[PDB]
Amino acid sequence: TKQYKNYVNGEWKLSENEIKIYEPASGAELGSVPAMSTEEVDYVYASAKKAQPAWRALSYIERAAYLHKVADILMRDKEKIGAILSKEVAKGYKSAVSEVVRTAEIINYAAEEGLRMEGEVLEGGSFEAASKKKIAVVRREPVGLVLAISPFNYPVNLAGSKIAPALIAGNVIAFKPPTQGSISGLLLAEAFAEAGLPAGVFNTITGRGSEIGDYIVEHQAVNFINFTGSTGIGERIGKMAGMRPIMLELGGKDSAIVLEDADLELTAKNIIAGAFGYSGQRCTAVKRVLVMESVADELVEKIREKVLALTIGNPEDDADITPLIDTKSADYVEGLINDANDKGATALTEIKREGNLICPILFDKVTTDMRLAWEEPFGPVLPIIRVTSVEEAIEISNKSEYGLQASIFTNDFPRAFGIAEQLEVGTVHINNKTQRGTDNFPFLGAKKSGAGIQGVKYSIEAMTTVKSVVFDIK
Amino acid sequence: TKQYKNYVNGEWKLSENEIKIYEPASGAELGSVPAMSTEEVDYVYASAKKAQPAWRALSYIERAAYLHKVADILMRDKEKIGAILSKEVAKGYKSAVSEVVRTAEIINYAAEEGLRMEGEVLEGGSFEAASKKKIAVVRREPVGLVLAISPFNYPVNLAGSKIAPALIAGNVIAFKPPTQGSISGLLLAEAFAEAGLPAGVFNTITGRGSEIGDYIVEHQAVNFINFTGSTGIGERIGKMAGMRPIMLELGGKDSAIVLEDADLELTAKNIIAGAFGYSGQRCTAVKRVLVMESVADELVEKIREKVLALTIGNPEDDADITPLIDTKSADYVEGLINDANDKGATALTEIKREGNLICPILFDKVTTDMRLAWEEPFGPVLPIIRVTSVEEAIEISNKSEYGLQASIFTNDFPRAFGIAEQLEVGTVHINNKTQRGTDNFPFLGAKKSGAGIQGVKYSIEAMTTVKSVVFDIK
Amino acid sequence: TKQYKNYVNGEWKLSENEIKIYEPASGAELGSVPAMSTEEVDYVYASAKKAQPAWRALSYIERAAYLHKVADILMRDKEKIGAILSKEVAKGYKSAVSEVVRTAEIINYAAEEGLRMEGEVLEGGSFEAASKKKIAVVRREPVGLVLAISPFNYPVNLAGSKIAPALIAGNVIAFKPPTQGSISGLLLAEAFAEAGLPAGVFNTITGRGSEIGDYIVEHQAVNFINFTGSTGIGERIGKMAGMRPIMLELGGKDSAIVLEDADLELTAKNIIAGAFGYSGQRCTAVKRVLVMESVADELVEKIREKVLALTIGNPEDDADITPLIDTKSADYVEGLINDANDKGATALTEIKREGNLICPILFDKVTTDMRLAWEEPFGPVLPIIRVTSVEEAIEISNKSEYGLQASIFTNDFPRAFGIAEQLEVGTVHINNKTQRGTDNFPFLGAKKSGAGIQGVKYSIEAMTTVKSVVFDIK
Amino acid sequence: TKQYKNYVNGEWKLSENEIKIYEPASGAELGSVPAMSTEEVDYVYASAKKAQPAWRALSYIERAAYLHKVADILMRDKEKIGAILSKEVAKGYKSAVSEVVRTAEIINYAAEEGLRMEGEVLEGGSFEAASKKKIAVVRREPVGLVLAISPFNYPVNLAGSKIAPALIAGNVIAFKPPTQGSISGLLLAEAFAEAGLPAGVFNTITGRGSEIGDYIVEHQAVNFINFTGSTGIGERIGKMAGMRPIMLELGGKDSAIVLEDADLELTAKNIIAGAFGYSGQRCTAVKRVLVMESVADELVEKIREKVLALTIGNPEDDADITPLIDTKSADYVEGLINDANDKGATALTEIKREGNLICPILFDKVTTDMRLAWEEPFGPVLPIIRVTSVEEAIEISNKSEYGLQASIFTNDFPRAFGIAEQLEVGTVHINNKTQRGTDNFPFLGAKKSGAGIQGVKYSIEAMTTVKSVVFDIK
Ligand SMILES: NC(=O)c1ccc[n+]([C@@H]2O[C@H](COP(=O)([O-])OP(=O)(O)OC[C@H]3O[C@@H](n4cnc5c(N)ncnc54)[C@H](OP(=O)(O)O)[C@@H]3O)[C@@H](O)[C@H]2O)c1
Ligand SMILES: NC(=O)c1ccc[n+]([C@@H]2O[C@H](COP(=O)([O-])OP(=O)(O)OC[C@H]3O[C@@H](n4cnc5c(N)ncnc54)[C@H](OP(=O)(O)O)[C@@H]3O)[C@@H](O)[C@H]2O)c1
Ligand SMILES: NC(=O)c1ccc[n+]([C@@H]2O[C@H](COP(=O)([O-])OP(=O)(O)OC[C@H]3O[C@@H](n4cnc5c(N)ncnc54)[C@H](OP(=O)(O)O)[C@@H]3O)[C@@H](O)[C@H]2O)c1
Repeated sequence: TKQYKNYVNGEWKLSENEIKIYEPASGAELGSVPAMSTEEVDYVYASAKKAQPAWRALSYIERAAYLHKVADILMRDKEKIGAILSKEVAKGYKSAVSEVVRTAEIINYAAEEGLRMEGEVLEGGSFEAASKKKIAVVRREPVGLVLAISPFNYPVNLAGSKIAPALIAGNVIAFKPPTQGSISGLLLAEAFAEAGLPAGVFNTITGRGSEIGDYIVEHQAVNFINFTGSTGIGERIGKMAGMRPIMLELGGKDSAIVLEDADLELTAKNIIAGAFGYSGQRCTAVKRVLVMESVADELVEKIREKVLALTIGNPEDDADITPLIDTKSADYVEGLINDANDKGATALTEIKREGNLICPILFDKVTTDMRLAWEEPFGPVLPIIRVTSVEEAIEISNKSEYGLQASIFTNDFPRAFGIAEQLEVGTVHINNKTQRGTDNFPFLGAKKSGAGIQGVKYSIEAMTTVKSVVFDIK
Repeated sequence: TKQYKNYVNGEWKLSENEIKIYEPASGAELGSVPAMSTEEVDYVYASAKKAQPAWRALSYIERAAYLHKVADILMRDKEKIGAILSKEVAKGYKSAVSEVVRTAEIINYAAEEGLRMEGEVLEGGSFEAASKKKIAVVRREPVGLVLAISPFNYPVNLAGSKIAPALIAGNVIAFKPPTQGSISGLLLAEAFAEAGLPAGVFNTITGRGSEIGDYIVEHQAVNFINFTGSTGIGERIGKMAGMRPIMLELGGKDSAIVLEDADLELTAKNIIAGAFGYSGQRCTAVKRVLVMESVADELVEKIREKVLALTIGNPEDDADITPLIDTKSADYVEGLINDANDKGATALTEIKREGNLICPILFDKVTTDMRLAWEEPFGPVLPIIRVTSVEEAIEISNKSEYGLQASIFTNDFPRAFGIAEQLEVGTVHINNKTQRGTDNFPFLGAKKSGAGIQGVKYSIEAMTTVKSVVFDIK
Repeated sequence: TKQYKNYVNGEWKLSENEIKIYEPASGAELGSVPAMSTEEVDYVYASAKKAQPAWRALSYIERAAYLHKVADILMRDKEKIGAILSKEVAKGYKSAVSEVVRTAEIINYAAEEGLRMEGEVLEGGSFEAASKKKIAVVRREPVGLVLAISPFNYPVNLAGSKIAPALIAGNVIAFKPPTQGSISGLLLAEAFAEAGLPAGVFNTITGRGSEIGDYIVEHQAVNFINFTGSTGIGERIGKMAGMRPIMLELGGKDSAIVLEDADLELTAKNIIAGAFGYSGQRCTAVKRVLVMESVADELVEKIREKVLALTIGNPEDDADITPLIDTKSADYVEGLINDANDKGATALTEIKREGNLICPILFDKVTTDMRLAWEEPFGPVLPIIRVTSVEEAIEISNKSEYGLQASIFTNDFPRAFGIAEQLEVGTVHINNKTQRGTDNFPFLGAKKSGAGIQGVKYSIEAMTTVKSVVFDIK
Repeated sequence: TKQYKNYVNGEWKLSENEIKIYEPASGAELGSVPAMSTEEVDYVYASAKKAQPAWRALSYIERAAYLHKVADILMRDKEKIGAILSKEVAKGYKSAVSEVVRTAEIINYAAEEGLRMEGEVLEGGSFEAASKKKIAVVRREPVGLVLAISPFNYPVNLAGSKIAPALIAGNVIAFKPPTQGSISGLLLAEAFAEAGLPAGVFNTITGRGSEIGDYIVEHQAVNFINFTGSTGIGERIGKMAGMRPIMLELGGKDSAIVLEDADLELTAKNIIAGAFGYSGQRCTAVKRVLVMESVADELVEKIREKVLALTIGNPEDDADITPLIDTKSADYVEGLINDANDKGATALTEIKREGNLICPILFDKVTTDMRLAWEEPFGPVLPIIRVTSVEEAIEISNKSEYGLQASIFTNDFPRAFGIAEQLEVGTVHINNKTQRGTDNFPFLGAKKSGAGIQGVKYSIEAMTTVKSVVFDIK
């Protein structure tokens, strides 16, 4: 079998055991990845803590140059990495190549953002005359060893979104990709290896999170945990973190509030784009439409027609709708579809599943009584919930324990801004679908959608600390 | 008995049960405080979540005006509050009045700092040309309901340091003082009552943390936990917080590194000041001296003479050394004193204890083998540890699991700055004893000394979130 | 005669000559103000440069406390100062009292903003690895002696808007009010006297700007010139300043662009409010309406009716329209009214003048061929210019050499934001009349409307410099 | 003759007249540069104003990409450009190549700094409750057409230091190099031509500043003037600028204050380095030593020995001391040398001049009575002025009308910081010679040394304005 290895302390290492990866669309074996032992995890961490001081001792610009090299390498090999990524997570080929490209972009942005974090000089005289000669020189510092964990839908992108901001500031990294997507995670590891960062600065970990995950997170050598994945695991990590700092990017159930003065055609296209992207396997995605009854029939018919225009098929054919990541996922979605249907929702699209490929389905007349109204499906299923007032829309929206983003389709901005203030979310997009879009922008979620604020600059600030040196001037 | 009441939803409330408070120096009953039931805790929280929206709806300036009123009231009644505080925690009278004064100051500072937190407008064109018409309007928002918990040595000051920054930003408060110091905490509550903040915006909780503490922290109505106290409880809270945000100010074992070119007299006075303040019952306090052998004998003799000049007695007499907060504390300190002595340390001061009053004691020749070298005593005991190199001083320093602050006494600044970079602490004071000093300055601890960065501006930033609204310009 | 005196170096001083002030509405003598000699100007300046070092030596908080005292005094005596201000510049009584109140507010805000200006610590390693041990500690510093000059329509408010930001930062002040409004300027001086600022820190100058103005500005002892007044004098000062820093707030001819989807009633009320405030004697005031022909007739009739509802009379009666500041002004306005009329504009309101009181007049069908379309009148005359496209509105708008503010009345925000980007002005108000409104907001003008950016924070930044101290860490 | 051309609106243009350039060391003709007519100046400006809108319409990243191309090209041709620059201004070859390299660096830094300038969102509720629904979205904007003028000692570097920061923000450029150094200025122009920026965005102007200088500055099409050169011309421009914004980098007479606890050897080397660099033809250069009498003899002898180790000769031989830019300059320096000598100063080095090459000379016993103590020579002549107290050193220092930078050599930092506060300069270097060093650091001068604050970030902020859009949220 094609056995991939972990990058540990400047070397590539296999383990006594391996995990075989298959393509979610065909079942074909892709290769295997190591199933690390806790002793091997200990060595990755011991390696990193050892290398940190010297990494931190480099100049900011030297660290940015290393990262620029990594990004340059990713661009060079984007078709290579993209071909395997496409196969490993059953995501269209072109979009797979786009993930790699977006990764290089965030690595290059974090590299230039990080060498520009400034410190402050504060005056004691601002607080008390007696301390007017006392000044504080405050400068940032790395937290130490950061553990980064990416999800299956963006194993590379959502790894680089953590690695670059961490490294530029002087921290060292321990990266653990998702098992289904670990081969791609190791292909990214190759770029860091070629760029030539000092041994121990960047390392990878592989094994089933359901088996060594608690171990790698509870390990006291870990100073910070940056995670992207399910709410349930985030809750776990939040506790396993203790008083240690963390950044969680969890579930989302983004709602699209459509008022009566919205451009329905523009609204229909955005909802379709955000709802069915990557078969609905996106955290920031319109997962429920709360529309005003008076415009609902018209919006729904447009959405209905558009759903029928989506392509369905294999990743290599760049189909809009591809097979879900695994059988358990497709089964879970089916149960949501069933609960809705059996409960009276109106399926405006055919319910059909072949293997783990579920055709896109539009559900009208969904009520707050159906599971599909609240639970994140992570499949191509979109519920339409008709409301009779903006206040109800807000009520139903905020009712969710999720609060990533939201879209408001209307032409009344001052009103749209008033609504946005009440929406318990991180970002509100006016007349656009939701998105992490433009990584210089803050990215955070409310309630059980996460902890911490991301976006390049915020990530950097979050994974650094401060060192205040106070003295008196004579 | 003089029964104090909790301030809940605009009203003062007693509970079926009470807890009687005594003066640590005389044993005299001071009065009693309610022992709230979990049902009463639920009502405090339900009251606050209900009042939050309307409080958040006020203008920043309106909220600052309320807070300026509270501070003004504290200044007016500073002798009143200070007389009881002095008695409740056996701290000198004048210093007790100073705590109240310092509280008013931080309340007034946080009030003016909070109405000056600005948002940002970001450009999509910074990241990608295609999103050049996309801009992000980012504005801050409260986290919701904040639970504040102060320690016994600063029940008022270290409560106000949490309440003001929280309220100015729109958050609502649930304040729980320490049982020994709860009467004073309710005297501060009186100021918020007189200032007239809306019912539910500010409330207090009382009962033994060892009994209802886990309950008030685990309560899902709580959105943020700001705590000041022991490491053990902080660890607890860190876990009980889940993925919820928290700010912990825990233990410290501040070291004073004395190089060979230090002004020994100036060094001796600072160490004495920071080491014996409030009988060593201060978190930011020189708790261990790591001095260069060649200057050790001279520094120790000065410190020895100065220790003998300290006054010992009752809080009402403004004595330097007053009785420790309680019997268990005095006993714990005595064991530290004993371990050191039996192990060979050189007591340069008489070991004497009367009741819970422990005379100040200087220990020379302390080794890393004695408990006193590592454990936070919270008593008037100072260990002197002689080193033979700056590298050893740093080694022994960083060896502690504590990392609040540190002092470096030397006349070589560039070198002092190089050392400060290696010291695993929050703040490094050059030629001054450690201190939270000047609240506009950041205040944080490394390792097990805490989580989060305080100081007025940082507190505010920490207890707020962000709301990003993205739209496109045509 | 009631002879007012200048506050010079802690003392009040008369001059050999005086200038008698009369009430613009009745002609009644108000008192007299000194007509300083250049030698007296030299002493004010010598006094200030002498006092600066010690003022700069105070703590920020000490300087903010002085300013808070001044504001508190202004609030106490607001009816007193307002009664004379109302009489000196023929402005309604209540609005006069409001000027004083607004002054206290900006003095208090600048006081709290100034003790919060922070410095920076920069890394050489951001630019070059070789300089990675080199850090820069950058801290702000006063420019020195600032000369402040207020206009007749806001002699107190627009003096305090310069004095407070200057003083908080450590600068010393030389204040020169307008001759017509100098008595009120000296009443403000009284507040600084009572607050007890050190001798020389704050002083006043009086005499006709047309006679000693060039002298006080060209004086080399002056380090910065902050001026509010006419464009012609601003141009002058710009040149007399040399390479010295200045801040000019000059003329304005604010346009109100009314698109076809505007709420005409809300638009009509805002235009009326901003156009006729203080008889049109305001810099930030809608001075020309560029409306879409299709909605023009309707908007004009509303505006016509509202103009007729305005009150006309004496300041003491709080009339909307009061007598203009002087005869030359009323004559100038009349000529504008005449040029328009003789040229064919449609006067929808009666042309009437009594003394120097000019009734409000609305002119429809104004063309770019009439003086009234371009020249700032500073009288109750409003021209309506009908356009046929948004592009023409922008063309005609930007055609003016003035660029203070602008209002856009429309319900299309993305479009409104696109237009705002093309308008050559400082601030663009959407669905509101123009205004300096909320002093924490930036206030600046484009083209010949000024130099520099104001608003509290910006004023402070503008009247301070930086001191960079660079050293290497070993 | 080799006739260079100006880059105007995407094309290279000669003029009817030309100016022949010769090498200051050999007299050899280097080529010729156009002597533009005012009509040609008008076309350069008309071209730029025409191209600005579309340049401003590009995305920030697109503009940074153009600039990165220019820098990359400069690096590629650094030996080429450096060979001619070395010959045109008689500066060593390797240092000439270093100027080009440093230019690319500042162009690349400004490019990444500029796409990271953020805007702000301000709340009306911070100032008044009534405006709590009113928010201000403040975004930066270019000033328009910027006129950049570099000096002869850094025609390329100090051109790029103005061009890049200007362009990245959306401004267009009109660049005018010094006549002696115009050929090199046009070689830089070639890089902007090859990078392919749109026609009109970047253009050059050539002709004698003494003949067309006033014209190009007074031209109303110019929105901002960024100049580096003599104080006399800066004064001129300051006036010709009117109320228009400008940035002036003028003369300097940097002093090196040497206290009694300084490391004399380290001090001697720095003074030599900063004083004799480029034959003393540097603005930021130790131009006068104010040393404590007790350490003066020792410091002077060290400096004396080192001066004798400096190399003297031709630029191509990379000599330390090369021929001065021109005859008038050498004559001027000679007069300073003469005034000092005839007045009693002690020349510790031989006074010798061949052609325009003046050997380095050290003058001890200089007094405040000699011209050399105050006037900027721009030649290899260093005066030593012995003082008897730190207070006198400060007095004599601040006595100069110059205030660029200063060095303080001492081991007492708190004291050094106190002195730095009193020194009327832009930057104070502790134990290092003065320097513009590390372009991310602020660079400004006090008194007659300039106007405005430079350093990448500050340059960008200085050549941009703000556009505030205010609306209310419903
Ligand atoms: N908000 C955002 O920014 C964001 C972005 C994209 C996706 N997501 C969310 O992610 C979910 C889909 O991703 P997923 O199914 O890959 O998530 P998941 O099941 O929570 O797992 C994601 C990652 O966590 C690991 N993991 C599992 N148990 C762990 C343990 N206790 N300790 C440490 N790590 C552990 C996995 O390793 P294994 O693969 O071996 O189990 C993997 O690296 C959705 O909820 C979606 O909304 C969030
Ligand atoms: N780092 C800093 O900024 C800072 C400042 C000052 C002091 N300190 C630290 O605080 C300690 C001394 O103060 P302390 O003895 O008051 O600390 P503590 O015994 O840890 O208790 C602190 C506070 O926690 C409450 N509490 C106890 N257990 C609880 C639990 N189960 N869950 C939630 N709340 C509970 C207490 O109420 P009850 O009294 O009813 O238990 C009290 O208000 C030292 O370790 C010291 O250095 C830290
Ligand atoms: N942009 C803004 O924020 C702002 C605000 C309000 C008004 N304005 C503008 O100001 C004008 C109306 O105000 P105004 O009549 O007070 O203006 P002005 O006649 O130009 O005078 C302004 C001030 O300058 C003084 N002065 C006259 N000549 C001077 C000189 N050569 N040197 C130094 N000072 C001199 C005056 O004292 P004397 O009384 O002795 O002449 C007065 O204090 C209008 O054009 C208006 O739009 C601008």
